[PDB]
Amino acid sequence: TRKTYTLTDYLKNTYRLKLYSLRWISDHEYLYKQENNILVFNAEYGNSSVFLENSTFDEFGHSINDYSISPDGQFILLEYNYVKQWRHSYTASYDIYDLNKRQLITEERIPNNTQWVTWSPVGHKLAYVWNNDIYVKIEPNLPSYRITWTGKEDIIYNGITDWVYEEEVFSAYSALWWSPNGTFLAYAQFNDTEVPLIEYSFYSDESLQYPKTVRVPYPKAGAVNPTVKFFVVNTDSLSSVTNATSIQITAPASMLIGDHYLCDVTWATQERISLQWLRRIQNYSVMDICDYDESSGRWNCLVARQHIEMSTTGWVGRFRPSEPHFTLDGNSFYKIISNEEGYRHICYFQIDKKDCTFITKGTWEVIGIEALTSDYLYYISNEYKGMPGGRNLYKIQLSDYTKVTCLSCELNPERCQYYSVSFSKEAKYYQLRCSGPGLPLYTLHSSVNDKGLRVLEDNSALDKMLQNVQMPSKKLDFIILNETKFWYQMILPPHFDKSKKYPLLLDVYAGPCSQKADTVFRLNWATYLASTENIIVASFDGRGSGYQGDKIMHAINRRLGTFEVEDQIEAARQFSKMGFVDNKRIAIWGWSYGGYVTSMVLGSGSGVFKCGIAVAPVSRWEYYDSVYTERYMGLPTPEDNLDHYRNSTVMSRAENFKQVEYLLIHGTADDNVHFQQSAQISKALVDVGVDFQAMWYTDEDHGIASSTAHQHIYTHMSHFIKQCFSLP
Amino acid sequence: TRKTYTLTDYLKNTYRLKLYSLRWISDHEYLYKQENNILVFNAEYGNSSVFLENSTFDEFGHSINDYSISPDGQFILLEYNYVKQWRHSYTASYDIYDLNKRQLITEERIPNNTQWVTWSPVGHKLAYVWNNDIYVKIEPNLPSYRITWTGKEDIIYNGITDWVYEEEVFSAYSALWWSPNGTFLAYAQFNDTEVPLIEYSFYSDESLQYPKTVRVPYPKAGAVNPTVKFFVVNTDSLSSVTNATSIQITAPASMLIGDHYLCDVTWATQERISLQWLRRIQNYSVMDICDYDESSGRWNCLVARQHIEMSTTGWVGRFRPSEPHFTLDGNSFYKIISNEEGYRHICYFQIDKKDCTFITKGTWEVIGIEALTSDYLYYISNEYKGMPGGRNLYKIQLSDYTKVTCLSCELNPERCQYYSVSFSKEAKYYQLRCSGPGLPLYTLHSSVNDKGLRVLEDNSALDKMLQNVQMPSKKLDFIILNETKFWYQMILPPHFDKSKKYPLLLDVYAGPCSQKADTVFRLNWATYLASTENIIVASFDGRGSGYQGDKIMHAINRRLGTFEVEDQIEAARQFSKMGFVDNKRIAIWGWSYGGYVTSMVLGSGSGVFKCGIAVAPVSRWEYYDSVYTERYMGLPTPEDNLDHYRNSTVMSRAENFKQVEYLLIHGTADDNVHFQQSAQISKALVDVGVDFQAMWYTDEDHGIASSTAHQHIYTHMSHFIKQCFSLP
Ligand SMILES: CN(C)C(=O)[C@@H]([C@H]1CC[C@H](c2cccc3ncnn32)CC1)[C@H](N)C(=O)N1CC[C@H](F)C1
Ligand SMILES: CN(C)C(=O)[C@@H]([C@H]1CC[C@H](c2cccc3ncnn32)CC1)[C@H](N)C(=O)N1CC[C@H](F)C1
Ligand SMILES: *[C@@H]1O[C@H](CO)[C@@H](O[C@@H]2O[C@H](CO)[C@@H](O)[C@H](O)[C@H]2NC(C)=O)[C@H](O)[C@H]1NC(C)=O
Ligand SMILES: *[C@@H]1O[C@H](CO)[C@@H](O[C@@H]2O[C@H](CO)[C@@H](O)[C@H](O)[C@H]2NC(C)=O)[C@H](O)[C@H]1NC(C)=O
Ligand SMILES: *[C@@H]1O[C@H](CO)[C@@H](O[C@@H]2O[C@H](CO)[C@@H](O)[C@H](O)[C@H]2NC(C)=O)[C@H](O)[C@H]1NC(C)=O
Ligand SMILES: *[C@@H]1O[C@H](CO)[C@@H](O[C@@H]2O[C@H](CO)[C@@H](O)[C@H](O)[C@H]2NC(C)=O)[C@H](O)[C@H]1NC(C)=O
Ligand SMILES: *[C@@H]1O[C@H](CO)[C@@H](O[C@@H]2O[C@H](CO)[C@@H](O)[C@H](O)[C@H]2NC(C)=O)[C@H](O)[C@H]1NC(C)=O
Ligand SMILES: *[C@@H]1O[C@H](CO)[C@@H](O[C@H]2O[C@H](CO)[C@@H](O)[C@H](O)[C@H]2NC(C)=O)[C@H](O)[C@H]1NC(C)=O
Ligand SMILES: *[C@@H]1O[C@H](CO)[C@@H](O[C@H]2O[C@H](CO)[C@@H](O)[C@H](O)[C@H]2NC(C)=O)[C@H](O)[C@H]1NC(C)=O
Ligand SMILES: *[C@H]1O[C@H](CO)[C@@H](O[C@@H]2O[C@H](CO)[C@@H](O)[C@H](O)[C@H]2NC(C)=O)[C@H](O)[C@H]1NC(C)=O
Ligand SMILES: *[C@H]1O[C@H](CO)[C@@H](O[C@@H]2O[C@H](CO)[C@@H](O)[C@H](O)[C@H]2NC(C)=O)[C@H](O)[C@H]1NC(C)=O
Ligand SMILES: *[C@@H]1O[C@H](CO)[C@@H](O)[C@H](O)[C@H]1NC(C)=O
Ligand SMILES: *[C@@H]1O[C@H](CO)[C@@H](O)[C@H](O)[C@H]1NC(C)=O
Ligand SMILES: *[C@@H]1O[C@H](CO)[C@@H](O)[C@H](O)[C@H]1NC(C)=O
Ligand SMILES: *[C@@H]1O[C@H](CO)[C@@H](O)[C@H](O)[C@H]1NC(C)=O
Ligand SMILES: *[C@@H]1O[C@H](CO)[C@@H](O)[C@H](O)[C@H]1NC(C)=O
Ligand SMILES: *[C@@H]1O[C@H](CO)[C@@H](O)[C@H](O)[C@H]1NC(C)=O
Ligand code: NA
Repeated sequence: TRKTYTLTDYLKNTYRLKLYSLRWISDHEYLYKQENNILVFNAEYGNSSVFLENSTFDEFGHSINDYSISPDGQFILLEYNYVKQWRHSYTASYDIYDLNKRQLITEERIPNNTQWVTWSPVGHKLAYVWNNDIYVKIEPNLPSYRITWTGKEDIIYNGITDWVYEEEVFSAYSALWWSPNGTFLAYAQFNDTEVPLIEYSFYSDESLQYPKTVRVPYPKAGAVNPTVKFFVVNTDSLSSVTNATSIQITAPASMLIGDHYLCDVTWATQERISLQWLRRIQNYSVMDICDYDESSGRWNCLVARQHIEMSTTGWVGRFRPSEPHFTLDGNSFYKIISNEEGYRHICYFQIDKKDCTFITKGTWEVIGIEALTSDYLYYISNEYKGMPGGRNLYKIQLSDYTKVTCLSCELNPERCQYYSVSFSKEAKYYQLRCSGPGLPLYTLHSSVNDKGLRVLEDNSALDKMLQNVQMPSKKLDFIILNETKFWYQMILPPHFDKSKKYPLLLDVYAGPCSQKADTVFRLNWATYLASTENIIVASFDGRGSGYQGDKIMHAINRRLGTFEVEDQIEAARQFSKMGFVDNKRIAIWGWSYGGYVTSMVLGSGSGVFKCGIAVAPVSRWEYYDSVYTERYMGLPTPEDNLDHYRNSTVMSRAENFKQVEYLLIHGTADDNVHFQQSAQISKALVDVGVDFQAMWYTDEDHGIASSTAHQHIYTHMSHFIKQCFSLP
Repeated sequence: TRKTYTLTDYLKNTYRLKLYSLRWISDHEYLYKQENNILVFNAEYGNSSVFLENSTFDEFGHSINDYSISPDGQFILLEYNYVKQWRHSYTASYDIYDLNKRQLITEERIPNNTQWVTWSPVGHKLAYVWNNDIYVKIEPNLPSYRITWTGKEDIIYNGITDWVYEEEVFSAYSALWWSPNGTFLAYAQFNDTEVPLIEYSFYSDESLQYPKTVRVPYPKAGAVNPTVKFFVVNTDSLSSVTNATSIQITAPASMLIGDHYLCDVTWATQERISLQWLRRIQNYSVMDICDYDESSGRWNCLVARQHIEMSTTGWVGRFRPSEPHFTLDGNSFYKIISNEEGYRHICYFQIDKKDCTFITKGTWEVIGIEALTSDYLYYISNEYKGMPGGRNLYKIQLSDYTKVTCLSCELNPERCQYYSVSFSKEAKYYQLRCSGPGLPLYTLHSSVNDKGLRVLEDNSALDKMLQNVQMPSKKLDFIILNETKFWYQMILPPHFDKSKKYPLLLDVYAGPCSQKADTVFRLNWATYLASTENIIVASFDGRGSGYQGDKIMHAINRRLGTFEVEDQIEAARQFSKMGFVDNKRIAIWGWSYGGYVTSMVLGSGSGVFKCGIAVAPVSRWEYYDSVYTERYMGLPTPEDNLDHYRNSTVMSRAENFKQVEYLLIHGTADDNVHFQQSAQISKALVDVGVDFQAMWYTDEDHGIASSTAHQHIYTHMSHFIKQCFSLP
């Protein structure tokens, strides 16, 4: 009898998914790491050579965390002493290796504790942030030019984001943008002077006698936000003037009237930069397009080139206003915008005309624009077979919009329905990344004729191994409610028999624009639960979910904690009605927004669920950050949406928890969803006399991803579920 | 057939013990609160009169927390707006009611947020502390004199103790000492300027958007300690035009050489005061005896009247050097000190003589000196029947030490073997409080011929109720380990049948000088476990325990976490050999020091225990405070006792928890044994891959005593124990 996929298999990663991560260095070559040495491949023929022998730095004295070759291939940036900070930020030491003369640079070295470093887009200039100020090096071995002098720990951030801009606005730590050929360096400056601090203890190693108090400028809903300023400096003048002037580009008067955010920066040409602002009440965005005035050294943004977006049935964009993709001459651009029917499609704009032209349409959505050439625009969408959970690459002829070719749909329709892509520098070649429903498949293609060049990685090794395992199957389908279809997926135990009653675990997330029913292949906790414990693990995308139009996505606008919670309960009822579910054993679990929904469901009094597990849950929206929360909830004030803020807390449903088995889990150093959120849930339960299970994870954050903690939480949750389902 | 003592009975206090808390106001009368009314009783005949009507303050407008009548009976201090701080500290608002003119005082009232207040010992002067400074009021309606002006929150403490002196040294917030007739007011001043701060989050009500960070000057082992100065001020010569002058009494030179503490202050006469200082290495104490010099208005402490105490086998005193008990003329005093055999007995000192004479002796110990007259010294000891866990009142004839009379031993030997006493002002009368093995019994007696005047409270009402309940019994016995007897107690289930095998729960504390095997009657969690769940709850006093001599108590000197832990395993090992114990179901639990020992035991790899519960445990001695920790462990430096500090942590034994079920509980706002201690335990268990159960209690301190948390924890622990013992 074949063995099953066990918890240890999952926690020990015995069945490794292979991938093929390459880095395009030009329009025909990419770097690939093999046997620890860096190889360089010729896309056209597939041949290669050793770019950097794995022995080059065997005596460097440190373990290199990552590397980075300058655009002109003359230098390599070595990163070490990596110290993670938030989701994207981290600190590290850096050294530069001169590839030509094959030597390490020992003078004018990048400072220790550098917060961020980036090569210019061309050549080998370097811009970095250290002690919250920006510095530029024209040559790797020469002295740096100081660009800002205002940097101040936890107060003024130049070139880097503060906590909330990192996590919610830019999804990146850097706040600097080189112009195309590297002449100009644009950057933002954040001022968190009056932003309140979240404070929590960090215990560290046992040797630390007194716990440390971590203090981070973090604006909770309705609190004082950081303010921001934008500047551009001409780096080509640095070696000619003692102190190059950073020219500020101010936000439009429509933004200065109140609190606002800088939500996008995209260079259009060597002398044209576009930037976008968003009002704190995120239903109005303004994009400015600014040209360099070579006679005044200033930047001017013609109001005739200003573009505005306004919210209709909800907020603006999926998670932020959409980014612009400029044609080469910088005189027009494309943005994904929801059309009159509520579906997000590509709209083509002339920089000085306010009305754009939709070039795609249909009851489906464009996921992203991937590349743009003089003749074609390439994008990913879920048009194929009307499956919102599928993803394919398409190419549209710019001179004839009726000519749309799907590049990935038919390659291997049964094995591949979820694609991501990576084009070479000028889109001459592209690597396709198939992630499901079958095993991941990586292929390389020629753009000139859209012909497959060769398979890069097919996971044949893993496929061989999995043949000796009773793997679970995955079903993706929909149910119709109120004449609209909602998708769901089920991870089904091996040899699934529909005449039997299986216990069911509802795996939920359900945040705004979320998607938990898709065609991606995953090896995770649910795999073990289905394969070894014979538990059906399901997920449902109800109101509030994404990629299916505004009608569904905006249903929870200003109403978090309502429909997305109820649809999850209704989903469970619908699943039991399918007849292969044991009504006495229906559980529910989620992490993050999933923890919030799980708790709301467990405290709803529905009686449908026997037990549930919430990991790092939000419990009351006033505890979460301003940018994310206010986008969907507005402000927590009586003149706006306070009533719903107070009506959507987990705490107010404490008494109903007497009807279920609850397990609450949270990392104590969670900088994102503060441990505070679960501390208030537990106290509310204690106050009404409800018994429950709990687990805190010392010094773990929102990912509870350290090796030991990861294994410990899934082991702990496994016992809770098996116990709840009376499983040996 | 009748009901058992249930968990709800314990949690809802269904069965309550009646008390008789009286307040002696002279040598002939005492105050007693009845029907919310304050009555005055004549000890001789038992007749009384109403002293204060319960309705007198029906329109006071504030809920009165407590009251304090001035010594002369003329005034009553009304305490309200009570806000708890640490174990003894709290702030409150006060009002003074004139009992002669039956009127509330409205002029010059005590400020709000007063930290401590106290009447002079005679008459009606007042001394209080506010904003860390001392104030004196000669009359309740007159303006107060400012005594100190250096008071500074968390830095300078005048008249009140800082965290460590409150908890570990004086067991009181107050640091003011009135002379016998109220003329002088002595006080200590603490300086915490360089004491590190423990920091932890306080979440508060749900409405608080950002958690608050509590910061408390708290010296952990080896850290910088607060410094102290001592002053005496004449309150009969205060001026409303000039600032009060405080006379300092510097510590002796042998103390000023290094870090030290003030550990006792005791007035001997109207013009003689004694002080005792202890070196930071708590093995050397120096008592000074100072006289007021009318000529220079200074206080002189003759070196000839200096008394030194040194420790050979361990530290000095049980928890601190013993207090002196001066005769009427203040020329000699009595103090409990360990004799040459290591047994604590009463020693008679001459103020200008180095050697003291022991007046009691034997293989037992004097627990405390209770009253002194020219003819007799009254004290409590565990001499009767050689039972270290029993307590009786004795009097010894000062003119003939061979004449010792037990005053409580034979009153009711079956019901009463544990007494406490309260003497009237000049020891003319005494109230005996019997607390076990039977129901509490309170009686009044006259000293002249030791007549038993009357029964004040006999709990006959509770006795009648308990007759309808299947109550457990208590067996107190001993086992012999290496020629030494060690005592234990077992709470046995109703109808105990020695032919059956019962599961056993070892209830442990085991800290230095602890005693968990005694004759006290208690209604607690163990009562329910034995009565309703038929679980035997045992406690054992092994090496390190108190009241049995230094040989036993000092066995763990400089070695906490060794013998006291080993002896608990040995006792369980023995209990498990008895015919009535189920060796497959032996558990262990403890709180505080008890949590540390339980964790050390569960991590010992002994295999004797199936499961255990640790509530707010200490996990590594460097996390606990200096005064308590260094007393038993010395300093955590390589030259002193660092290796043992490092070998005695719970964390180093994590791997051994693989074969036991462990439940770890801790309040997040524990200012005493910081949540840090458990946070480090949980991390070590996660690091070795050991699963366990946990529960944190939001905003609860070391007592986890709020009504809801109390009920929640015992409910959660009860489910854990039953589950471990397979009890329905
Ligand atoms: C799902 N996920 C990772 C998130 O929602 C987090 C981010 C992710 C990037 C988004 C985001 C921001 C800007 C561009 C962009 N393009 C795609 N996403 N995206 C903005 C939301 C969120 N901050 C969070 O941690 N919680 C935690 C509890 C509450 F549920 C929200
Ligand atoms: C039992 N108990 C309440 C204590 O031991 C606490 C105090 C009580 C007064 C004592 C004390 C001090 C001065 C005189 C005196 N006379 C009698 N006791 N006593 C000194 C010890 C201790 N600070 C503590 O909380 N922990 C917590 C974990 C570690 F176990 C010690
Ligand atoms: C991949 O192989 C090709 C062809 O073999 C290599 O092309 C070289 O190109 C240079 C520049 O035009 C010529 O001077 C050489 O003669 C070519 N070499 C050969 C063998 O034909 C190319 O360098 C290889 N690329 C890698 C990364 O190995
Ligand atoms: C960051 O913002 C703060 C405002 O919150 C600025 O601080 C003010 O600066 C002015 C001018 O120096 C002072 O008069 C105010 O008293 C300051 N207010 C506060 C609250 O500090 C600060 O200058 C800004 N810093 C930068 C670099 O822009
Ligand atoms: C480079 O120019 C900037 C911009 O003026 C200088 O920054 C100013 O410095 C002065 C004095 O230190 C401050 O009063 C101003 O508020 C600063 N303005 C800004 C925008 O920071 C900076 O000091 C100059 N650096 C050098 C070396 O001269
Ligand atoms: C990058 O683009 C910049 C901006 O267009 C170029 O700089 C200009 O170059 C022209 C000469 O063709 C000068 O007359 C202008 O004064 C320059 N403008 C500025 C702001 O410096 C620059 O030459 C380009 N760099 C490269 C390597 O092509
Ligand atoms: C409390 O005791 C003090 C000190 O013995 C008494 O004050 C002394 O009284 C005598 C006699 O009147 C004077 O000669 C001294 O000068 C006083 N000494 C001081 C320091 O004041 C005081 O009278 C007593 N108070 C009561 C109520 O008995
Ligand atoms: C207890 O009883 C005595 C009477 O035996 C009370 O009376 C004594 O004190 C009274 C006021 O203090 C006087 O009015 C009596 O004359 C006096 N009698 C004697 C014989 O001394 C006494 O007050 C009572 N005490 C209480 C608290 O009620
Ligand atoms: C309280 O103690 C501090 C020291 O812990 C006293 O200040 C001293 O220490 C300072 C360093 O913190 C030195 O810089 C000072 O010179 C030294 N003396 C003074 C007067 O500050 C402080 O005075 C003490 N306060 C009181 C009221 O005694
Ligand atoms: C301490 O605070 C209390 C409450 O503020 C003060 O008591 C009175 O409070 C009322 C309102 O509740 C005010 O109108 C009065 O002015 C306050 N004083 C009096 C005498 O009524 C109290 O005054 C404060 N303590 C002191 C010493 O002033
Ligand atoms: C009081 O206890 C201390 C600490 O144990 C003793 O001081 C020294 O302790 C070290 C161990 O840390 C020993 O090696 C020394 O022999 C001790 N003496 C000295 C002078 O350092 C101290 O001796 C004890 N005092 C008494 C009277 O027993
Ligand atoms: C590169 O280093 C690896 C060690 O990670 C070694 O196994 C391999 O043989 C080296 N590459 C070559 C081509 O030898
Ligand atoms: C970084 O710090 C290390 C350790 O202090 C030091 O030896 C090294 O020279 C530093 N590097 C730079 C570039 O300053
Ligand atoms: C802008 O947002 C506010 C608050 O959400 C709303 O009242 C207003 O109607 C919105 N305007 C538009 C054009 O959507
Ligand atoms: C005082 O109040 C209590 C209840 O608070 C009441 O029962 C009692 O009768 C009152 N005292 C008197 C003397 O009536
Ligand atoms: C008393 O001392 C304080 C603080 O030193 C001072 O401010 C005040 O003026 C003094 N009053 C007199 C009468 O000296
Ligand atoms: C005596 O018993 C103790 C425990 O009570 C043990 O540690 C010791 O080794 C035994 N022998 C001696 C000589 O103390
Ligand atoms: Na009697």
